Parts: sequence; C-alpha cells; structure tokens
Amino acid sequence: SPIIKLRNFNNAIKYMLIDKYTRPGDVVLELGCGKGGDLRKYGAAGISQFIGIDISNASIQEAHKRYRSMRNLDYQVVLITGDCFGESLGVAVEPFPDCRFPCDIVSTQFCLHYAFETEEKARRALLNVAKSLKIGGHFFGTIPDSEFIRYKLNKFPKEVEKPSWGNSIYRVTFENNSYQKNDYEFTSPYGQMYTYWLEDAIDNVPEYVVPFETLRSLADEYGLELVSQMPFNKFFVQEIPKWIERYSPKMREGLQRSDGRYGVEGDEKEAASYFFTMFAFRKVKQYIEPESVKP
Ligand SMILES: Nc1nc2c(ncn2[C@@H]2O[C@H](COP(=O)(O)OP(=O)(O)OP(=O)(O)O)[C@@H](O)[C@H]2O)c(=O)[nH]1
Ligand SMILES: Nc1ncnc2c1ncn2[C@@H]1O[C@H](C[C@@H](N)CC[C@H](N)C(=O)O)[C@@H](O)[C@H]1O
Repeated sequence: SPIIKLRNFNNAIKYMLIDKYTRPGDVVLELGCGKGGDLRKYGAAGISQFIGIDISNASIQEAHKRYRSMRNLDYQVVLITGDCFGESLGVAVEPFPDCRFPCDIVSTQFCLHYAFETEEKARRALLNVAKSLKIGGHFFGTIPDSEFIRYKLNKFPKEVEKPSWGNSIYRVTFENNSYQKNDYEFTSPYGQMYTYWLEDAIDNVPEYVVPFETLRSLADEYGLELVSQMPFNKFFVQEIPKWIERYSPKMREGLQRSDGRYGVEGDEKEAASYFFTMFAFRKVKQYIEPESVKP
C-alpha cells in the first residue's frame, strides 16, 4: 500500500527531527498537536513536560482519552483547546498554570501553513513561538516545500485557470492562476491558497503556501535564526545512518523499498519526500516591539 509507506516515512522523519533537537528534561510546546500522534516520540527524548494546543476540541478529547492508554508516561501532559495563530498564546495558556514557560522546544508538525492565510496571522504565530522560547531554544517543524511548489507552478501556461498536479495518493489544486499571470511570482507572500488532497488523511482542505524566504525573514524580525532547512528526501539520507540500528524489524520493513534499500519509491517519493521540507530555528534574541519603550 503506497499511502502506508508514506505514513511510515513521515513518522520516521518526525523521529529523526524530534530526537535531533530535543534533550532530556525539556519542556515541549506542540502547536497544532492534533490527536497526540507524536507523544511516543518525545518519550524517547526523555522530556519533562509536553504542552499540546489544537483549535479542534474533538481532537484534544481524543488526545486526552489516549494518553491514558499508553505505558512509559514519565512526563506531565497539558492539552489545550486554543487558536495558536489567530490569537495571543497567553489567552490559551492562562487557565493552565502548570505550564512551564519559557520552554525549550516549539514544534509545528504539518500545520504552520494554516497560519499563512494572512500577514496578521503569520506574524502572531511567529511572535507566539518567539515569546514562548528560552534563548537557545529551538523551533522546528515540517511544511510543504515552497521550492517544490514553485518548481511545479512554473511549468503551467498562463491559460490554465486552476493549476493542478498530483498522483494516485495526493493532489494539489490552486485557487487561481495569479502566479502565472504575474510572471511566475506570487503577488503576495500570504493568502496563496491551494486545496490539498491526501488519500485517507486530508479531504480537499484549503492550505497556504509558505514562501520559505518570508518565513525566514519574519522569524528573524522576532529573534529566531535559521539553523537547518532540508527537504524530506535530503534530510532522510543524511540521518538514516544513525537510525537503522534503532528501528525494530517491522519498522525496518515499512521503510524499505522492494530492493531492500531504505527510502521511498513510486507515488510516495513525490508525495512525501519531495513535497515537504523540515526546518529548525534557534532563538538568539529577546524581541522588543518597536516604539514600545515609554518613559
Ligand atoms: N500538506 C499537509 N499534509 C498533512 C497535514 N496533516 C497531515 N498531513 C500528512 O498526512 C500524513 C498521514 O496522516 P495520518 O494518516 O492521519 O497519520 P497518523 O495519524 O500518524 O497515522 P499512522 O502513521 O498510521 O500512525 C502525514 O504523514 C502528513 O504527511 C496537513 O495539514 N497538511
Ligand atoms: N489556528 C490553529 N491553532 C491550532 N491548531 C490549529 C490551527 N489551525 C489548524 N490547527 C490544527 O492543526 C492540525 C493539523 C494536522 N495536519 C497536524 C496534526 C499533527 N501535528 C500531525 O503531525 O499530523 C489540526 O489538528 C488542526 O485542527
């Protein structure tokens, strides 16, 4: 099953990412945490506290009722319904004094692209991330690669109204063709909508492009310096050497091609390894808002 291979691969990527930046005793803030898909991964890292926030009350309840159903829970868990992009994060976390801010890690797995709906939303999300971190703390995540998206968008003539591409397990469909009509450049960093379909996961839901240059430039304004940016395919090849020993025999088989080498082939190759990038930033400065220091 191709979609299974993709799920396996994307979980391997998340392990590689989490265990690279997260250290024993860390406090972790997972924005857009969904249904607690990444709890086991933070366990291996040896964290102290996990703080999950998601806008969907349904998802948080499935997260609560599921943490109980696992062994080796050596860490405190706080799960919160809240909007991490549209609203200040202090709104969401004030009712939860247990939370130990500032924290060591902020993670956004497959969600930061919902924040690029508007400039206002993108700036709050990043200010939320920056406000939350110790200096020396890391913000890491996974988003669609704007460079892969540009590569594909560049291949369409101006005639095509709603540019679309995909394969058997995924499809992207752009709202308009303003990119092509604007000499193969976005009119704006924000609000660049496309509909994403992934087999048995996302059902034609609107997302936004994240021009990596804009993410990097906003992060800098708020005191985050980029320390790594790699597409999944390149990230995996770099990290896989130190993971083969740690994979269980069944985990090994789910990450192997039919020839026995490690990786993805076929439709998964594009849908998983080319379409997504990881990133990691380090907080280097404490942000102070312009014109905010008064007598
Ligand atoms: N573009 C995009 N992809 C997403 C988003 N959310 C999830 N995905 C992708 O959906 C894939 C599969 O999601 P699910 O099938 O729900 O994965 P899961 O709950 O971890 O399931 P198992 O891996 O089987 O335990 C992930 O590996 C991501 O690549 C999103 O908001 N945007
Ligand atoms: N403004 C928002 N604030 C918080 N969560 C949001 C917001 N917008 C979307 N989300 C959530 O982001 C999640 C996106 C999921 N694709 C990711 C879940 C999980 N992190 C994973 O690795 O799959 C969903 O659970 C959404 O409800």
